Amino acid sequence: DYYHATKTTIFNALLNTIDLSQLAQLDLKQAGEEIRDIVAELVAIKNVSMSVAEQEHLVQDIINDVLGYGPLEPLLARDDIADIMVNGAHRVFIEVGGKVQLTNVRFRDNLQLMNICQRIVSQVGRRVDESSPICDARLPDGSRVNVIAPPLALDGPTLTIRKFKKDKLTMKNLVEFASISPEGARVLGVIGACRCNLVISGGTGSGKTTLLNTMTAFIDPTERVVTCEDAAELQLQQPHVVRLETRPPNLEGSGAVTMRDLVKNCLRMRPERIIVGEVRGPEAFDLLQAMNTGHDGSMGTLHANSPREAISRIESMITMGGYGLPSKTIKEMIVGSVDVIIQAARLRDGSRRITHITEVVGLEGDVIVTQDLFVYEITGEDEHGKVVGKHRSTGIARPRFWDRARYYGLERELAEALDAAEA
Amino acid sequence: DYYHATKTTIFNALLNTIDLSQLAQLDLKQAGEEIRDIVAELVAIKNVSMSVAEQEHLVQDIINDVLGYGPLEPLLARDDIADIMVNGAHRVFIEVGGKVQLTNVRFRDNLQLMNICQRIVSQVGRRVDESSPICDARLPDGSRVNVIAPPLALDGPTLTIRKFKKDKLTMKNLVEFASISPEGARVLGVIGACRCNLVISGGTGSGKTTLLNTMTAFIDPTERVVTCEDAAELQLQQPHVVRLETRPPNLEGSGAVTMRDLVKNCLRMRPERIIVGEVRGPEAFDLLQAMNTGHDGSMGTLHANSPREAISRIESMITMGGYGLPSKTIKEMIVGSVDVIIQAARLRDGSRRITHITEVVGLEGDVIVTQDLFVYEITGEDEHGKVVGKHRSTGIARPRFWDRARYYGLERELAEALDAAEA
Repeated sequence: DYYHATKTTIFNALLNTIDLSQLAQLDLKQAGEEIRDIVAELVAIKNVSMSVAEQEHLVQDIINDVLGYGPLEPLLARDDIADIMVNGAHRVFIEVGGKVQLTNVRFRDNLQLMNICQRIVSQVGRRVDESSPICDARLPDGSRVNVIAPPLALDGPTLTIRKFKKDKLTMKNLVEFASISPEGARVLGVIGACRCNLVISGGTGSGKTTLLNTMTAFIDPTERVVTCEDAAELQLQQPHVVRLETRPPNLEGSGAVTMRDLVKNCLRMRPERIIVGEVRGPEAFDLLQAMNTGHDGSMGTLHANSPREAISRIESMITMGGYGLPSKTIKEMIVGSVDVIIQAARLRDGSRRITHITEVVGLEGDVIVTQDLFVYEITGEDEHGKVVGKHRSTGIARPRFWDRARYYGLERELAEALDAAEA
Repeated sequence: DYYHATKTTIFNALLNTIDLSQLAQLDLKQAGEEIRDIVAELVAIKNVSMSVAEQEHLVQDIINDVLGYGPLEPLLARDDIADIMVNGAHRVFIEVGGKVQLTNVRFRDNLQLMNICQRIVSQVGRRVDESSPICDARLPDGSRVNVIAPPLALDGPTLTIRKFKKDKLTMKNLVEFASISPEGARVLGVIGACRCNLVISGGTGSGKTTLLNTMTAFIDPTERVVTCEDAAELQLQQPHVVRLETRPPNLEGSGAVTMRDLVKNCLRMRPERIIVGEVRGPEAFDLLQAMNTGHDGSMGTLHANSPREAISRIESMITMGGYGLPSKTIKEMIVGSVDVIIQAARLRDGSRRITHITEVVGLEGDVIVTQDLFVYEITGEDEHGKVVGKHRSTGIARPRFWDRARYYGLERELAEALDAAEA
């Protein structure tokens, strides 16, 4: 029980010796030396029941007070903590492998929590305050963070940090997990190896990136690939790969490298596939040009619920780009570029599936035409609590991209898969 | 093996003797002499397995390290190497006639390579660094260099050097290799020198620029041609050629000269032709002015599949400018300006052919009319699967541009070619 009182006393001693009002003096290393020295002196002269390990913990606590995260660190250090939920200054919950509970860890004042949030979002050039009270971000270490500000959240700031995890699913494993039936697996293998301009839509918490990695695992080795990401998540398994990443705006908000610029420059490096981590703004435009001007195989992910919404969102982005294009031109361009859309989503019971495998057919006036090959038609739910479905097939005798399949001589296997699935 | 260690020892000896800070001290010949002598002496001062030939080779390597481009030079010195792609420090890809191969070449570290890239891009006044990590410029010798710095990239410095090809086909190659029969070839040759406007439409990868270059090959030498392009690709032999190029906008967002401004200005240089590299923005309207106000002989290229689709695209472009023109005056303008719309396409099988040599006849009501002279019809397939067809002339007697061709005494040749086609 001596931890809290002894810590308060030691903090007061350090402040009397070197107080935070002395900012710009006793810098990183100077602090790491002087604070530790004063802590050791206080422990020696001032009797404290804390041990050498406890002395080091108190030293680190003072260091945190100086430039720290706050009391999150003793939590983050663990591994069983799979989620950290703040919900104001007076509460911190955690999930521990299936169970969830409250914790006897708290903040002092909403200033402390607010400052900690501002700092942790400043780690990746993000700032949350009374002007932009919402901030979502992904820290470099891999885990994701979200924060809401006082003006909206009536309980002061609210913050959530989700533990990082690794999937690295493979197409041979997806079939066992019942994500896609084997006929679908072969069809997708053909669609991936055949350099088809596709777009992997997905809904909230659907898990697109895993699917995108699983699909790009089909590319032929020699092809010079080029990605454009914001977090460095993927793991390509090909020899000839070039990676990239944007650089957010500096503290002054200047000299930023938006994904648009990365794409516009990747257009000039002689790439064969321009994979993209996600689509957020007018960069879609450039990517669509890459989909069209002889870079056949470009992938990409955007946040949409169903394909006939994904198309509308693409059009809305292009319009927002501020180019002045009439809508009909945008529809013509999309119909020309895109070739396949794989819409994956999470059903009610929490599973993950692939609900649609659609092909853009053409334009007829002001309506785009789609010919969904597959649809995960829901059939029911079992007594054990998990939904049941089946991968029905519309069984089109010859999909649009048949020509490509021919050019690579893989058409026969695709035909076999269709025949099996058509029945 | 021992070349690495011997080179390391000799390089340390050279730095001790002459430091890179001594640049311009012991000027180029002076360096090649003094450093060579120092290396020769250190060969005996410090024992090494290198013989006299080894001494000379290591002297050359030291010289290249002092000023040279390093292991790039053995490649860049060659001619049968098209593109060089450097990712990281332990990977360099070279393109050799339509294929990529991974080099056995290496480097020392990433900072080495980054300084080398800075040297390479210094030649055009540009600068690449952590503050402007994107560089794209045309080296004076003609090649095009694009470099992305490791602040954006991950594996290391990203470098792409694209060499200017010198192999651009003439009509002879196209005719001989199943692109156009001696009928269409001679018709196009008559169309070229006859100073007839035209708008070459093309499909994805249909190879528009090659056709455009071949057509321009026939232009009259004594005409003041004034190209315009987004990136140097055309190659003309006429004595009188002014070449212009757009300037891509910089990251800061200022100092950009688009194709529109360039054509606006080319209208005021007393030209006698205009050859636009590709017509994408609204610049089409200005180009049409050149087709109209006594600059007969303009050209262009645009993206489309069907000549009617090409004309629809041109109307869309003209409307994009927002000048407020109605929808009928645009059609009047396009009917009075254009005089040939050639369509070249890529066969489904994986080969290219020239398809349409359509013209523009007039405006009947509110729709444009065409009188397609030549065509290419898909008979079927061979035992191997390649598409086959025939180049056919519909048999028109006096084309619209015939009157114009009357001036240049080509009429007899055109009549003869069409007659031979009709036979």
